[PDB]
Amino acid sequence: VKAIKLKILDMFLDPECTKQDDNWRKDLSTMSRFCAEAGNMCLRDLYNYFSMPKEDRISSKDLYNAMYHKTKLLHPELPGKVANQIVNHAKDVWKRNAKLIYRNQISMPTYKITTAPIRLQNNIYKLIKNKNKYIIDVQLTHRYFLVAVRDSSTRMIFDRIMSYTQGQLQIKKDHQGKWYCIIPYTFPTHETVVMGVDLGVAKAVYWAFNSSYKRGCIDGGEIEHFRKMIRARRVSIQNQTLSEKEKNFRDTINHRYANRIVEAAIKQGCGTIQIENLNWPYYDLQTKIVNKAKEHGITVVAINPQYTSQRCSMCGYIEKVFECKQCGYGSRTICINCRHVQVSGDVCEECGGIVKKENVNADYNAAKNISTPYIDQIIMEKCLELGIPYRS
Amino acid sequence: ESVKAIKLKILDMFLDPECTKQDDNWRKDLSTMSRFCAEAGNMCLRDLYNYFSMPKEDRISSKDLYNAMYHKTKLLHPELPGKVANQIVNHAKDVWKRNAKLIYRNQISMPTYKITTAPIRLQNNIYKLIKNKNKYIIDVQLYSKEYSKDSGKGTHRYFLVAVRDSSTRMIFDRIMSKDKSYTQGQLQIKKDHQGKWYCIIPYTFPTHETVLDPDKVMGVDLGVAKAVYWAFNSSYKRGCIDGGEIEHFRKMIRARRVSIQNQIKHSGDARKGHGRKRALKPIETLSEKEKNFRDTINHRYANRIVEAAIKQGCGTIQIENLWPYYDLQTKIVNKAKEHGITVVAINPQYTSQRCSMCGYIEKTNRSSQAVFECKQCGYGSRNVNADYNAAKNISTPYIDQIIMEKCLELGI
DNA sequence: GGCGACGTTGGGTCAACTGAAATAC
DNA sequence: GTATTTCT
RNA sequence: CCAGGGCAGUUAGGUGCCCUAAAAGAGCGAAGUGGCUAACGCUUCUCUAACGCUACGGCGACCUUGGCGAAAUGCCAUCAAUACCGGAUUGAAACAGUUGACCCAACGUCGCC
Ligand SMILES: [Zn+2]
Ligand SMILES: [Zn+2]
Ligand SMILES: [Zn+2]
Repeated sequence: VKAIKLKILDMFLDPECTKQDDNWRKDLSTMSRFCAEAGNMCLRDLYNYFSMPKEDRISSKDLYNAMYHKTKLLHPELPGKVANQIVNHAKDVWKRNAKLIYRNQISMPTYKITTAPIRLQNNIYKLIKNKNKYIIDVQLTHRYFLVAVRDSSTRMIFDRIMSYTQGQLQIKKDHQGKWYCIIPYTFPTHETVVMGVDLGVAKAVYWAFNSSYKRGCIDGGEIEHFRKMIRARRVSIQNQTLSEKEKNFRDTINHRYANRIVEAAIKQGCGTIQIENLNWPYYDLQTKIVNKAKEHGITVVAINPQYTSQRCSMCGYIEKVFECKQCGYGSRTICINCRHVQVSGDVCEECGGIVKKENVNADYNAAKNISTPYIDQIIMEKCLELGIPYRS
Repeated sequence: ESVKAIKLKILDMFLDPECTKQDDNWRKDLSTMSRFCAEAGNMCLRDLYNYFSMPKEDRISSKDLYNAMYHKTKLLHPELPGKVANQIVNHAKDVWKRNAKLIYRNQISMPTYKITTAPIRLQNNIYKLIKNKNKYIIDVQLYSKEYSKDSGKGTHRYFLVAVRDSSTRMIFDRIMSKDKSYTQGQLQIKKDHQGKWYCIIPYTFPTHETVLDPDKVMGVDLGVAKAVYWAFNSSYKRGCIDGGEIEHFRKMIRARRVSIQNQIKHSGDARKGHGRKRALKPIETLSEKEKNFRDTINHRYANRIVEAAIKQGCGTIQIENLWPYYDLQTKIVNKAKEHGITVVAINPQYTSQRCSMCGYIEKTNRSSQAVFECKQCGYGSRNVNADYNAAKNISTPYIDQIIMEKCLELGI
């Protein structure tokens, strides 16, 4: 369900990342091929068992023991934990695909090298952190493999799992031979009760969170297509109901957007709505978002839509894709893991993570500025200093 | 000998030779038949996998395996006639023999026929192309005799295909009678993403006996932005064609698909609560717009490449070894095969760097891509395009050997 | 926006096939 | 002749 | 900036007519993810809109042209469009198609910065 892919660098016999295990890629490839072959063999055994009549068949526990014995005999190099995980995963995939098998919607499920991971239980994998290096401590004595995190979110998740409950660790491969270390995790469930929303012309709404980098844009292809359809049909009628249909669509499209905004607010734990204030019935949308957010107890606050798109989110600079000249927010390239600006390059010097060019849209910047708590005070303390007048 | 296909859309299905009586639910009948064919192919592939995965000592003869697979295909779906059954088994065996080595190496997930829009395969013996008045009818045998006895409807289903093109009419009437006559092939009933059904007739036809000199060879250069440029080795004449909206159509189709897909997050209560197909129903129209625009553009480019060789008598076409470049190359090698023009594949390594006139190798020519000027001989100094230079370079026969010989002496 | 899991669809490559004799009804 | 099981 | 579709054999662009709040509404069911239930980018899913004539069976339904081409530079005539002013500009087609496999990309839900 919830898992993170971690790029691998090398394999070390010791946990200090000093002595590298030579030819570890070939050993891991042979291990994955053995895992795939054993999984295919035990899936064929499952198909043979379930294809036979139920009365003339062995018990389920006997079948699992026989599959485990066959997996151990066919590839003795596979350790017991990995073989048991292969057997369990084959049993699960057969449980999920037996109806497709016997309705012949799919052929025999098999594990290619890409989709056949070295499945390992959580009781044998330990996530340790050592300075910038991240080390997995699986027991295949116990091998320690370098893990290169490439995002700030993946670092926080990895640290939380090290100190979230780990799932069934998977080690897949790719076309180029790159091994991916995918660590599933589980979390306690706990529902929660500040954000903002910008508004353009055809971009519809955009929202950002005050404390989280979560983004979401309502790509108003629906609204644009509806407007084009109404205009074209009106032109055709003139050349040769529409107004009422357009009015009712505008009356119901705010309910869809208000529902989406309320769902996004409830998700990720947000309990306050600081939305903007007023070709389209924006007052209807404001009323709908005020009424629909009150069902969950989220207060809606209306703020002036002045100097919100022009303001920079990072530094607060005001000037007449958005890129303020003070810090170069739009044009800068930053590492995800460290958020330190670099001139160029897709690899960070401080972290070695992914460096992504900032795709800061104007709508998202306006939404994040609107999401700032106490926008009136922070805009009176800035616009008045720069001499730019605003209506209050 | 060459082979092409005649894809004819099905207007309606009938149970009479005169098409007086039609099946009121013929579309769902075709969908059921295609699903049954896909299921039979899946079970045949599963049987092949369980057979070849077992040790050879614990195996029945492969002939007995084929017989057992055919019998299980005929008994699991009694509606499938014998010809459809053996065609399905043959196609499953072909897929297995093409993927067997990688299956043994466990580098391939076991092949699975997609139930949606699955093809229905029929041997050439049963289905007969007939022409009753202006109606074009295919006497497809899609029902077994047991199903005919059980239901009361005849084994033969008359598919009223749409043959409204002059060339399509000519090929239909050429394959209708054997008397240069066309030979029928494995009929295929396959559905498009929209929901239309096609009866595809792959016909084997004799290679055209056009007198083309094999000495004259024409090279084909595939650039990055410049689509294709061709030149002749024996004649200074040449030609070229580039892509107008070559990637713009793909970009706009993908942008529209992304915009429509993102709308489900704020769509109505129906798309969000009636399955994935109900959610991708608006996307279904965009299922093959750019995929089929790939074929339309590549057909046009390959047609001009083969026509240029035919007009100038060039009996050979050179193609560099790799936008779908390989799809264009395949269309070229299949359209030229119709006209009897052999295609030779060569390595395009250092082809652009080598001068088309003197054959010398250079490294500074990589920077200048708008035009080609050879510093040593001065062929372009005394204007020659870089694409034209590469085309003329690859026009001459045995270019890989020349590149290997020249690179060893100098230029690596 | 991205880092991913699951899933699907939607673009590519790439390679082969695109029956016939015999046989029961 | 027609459809089916088989063989390549 | 005059959108998406349906028919016109396929595709792409038009085109002749029609439909559109299909970027839309609903129903059976449990093959799966979720908590025996049905929330789900839940389903072998299905229904939901579309050319003219018909004597209700069926019929018909258009264009992407021909050459010169030491070359995406264009020219000659011919067609269609222009929200440009009878001219100018723009575009001017071919059809080999199914399969499976692999790759990449995109998107839906979910977890998180
Ligand atoms: Zn700034
Ligand atoms: Zn960094
Ligand atoms: Zn030269």
